[PDB]
Amino acid sequence: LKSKMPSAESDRSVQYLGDIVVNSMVYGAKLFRQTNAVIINHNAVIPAV
Amino acid sequence: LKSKMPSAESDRSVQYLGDIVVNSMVYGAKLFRQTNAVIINHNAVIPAVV
Repeated sequence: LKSKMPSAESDRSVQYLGDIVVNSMVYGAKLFRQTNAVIINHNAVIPAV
Repeated sequence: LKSKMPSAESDRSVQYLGDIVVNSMVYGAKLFRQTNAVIINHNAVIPAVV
């Protein structure tokens, strides 16, 4: 769920004499359908061809 | 003494990603003439009428 695309806001810090830039995003991830995904657990052994 | 009526100033804080608004007022109060005021101390009863 996308509430805010990654965007840049810049401001001036006179007391530090610089530009402060903040890139922000607002989102939420969840499982939509509990039937469309399967996960398989295996090992990292590479068999010999 | 009415030095400054309430006025509001706004600013943007990028560290906290927000808007800061401050409303301020400047004044002073004193008793001018020590003879022009009287205070009456009564109670909060509604008198029995009729």
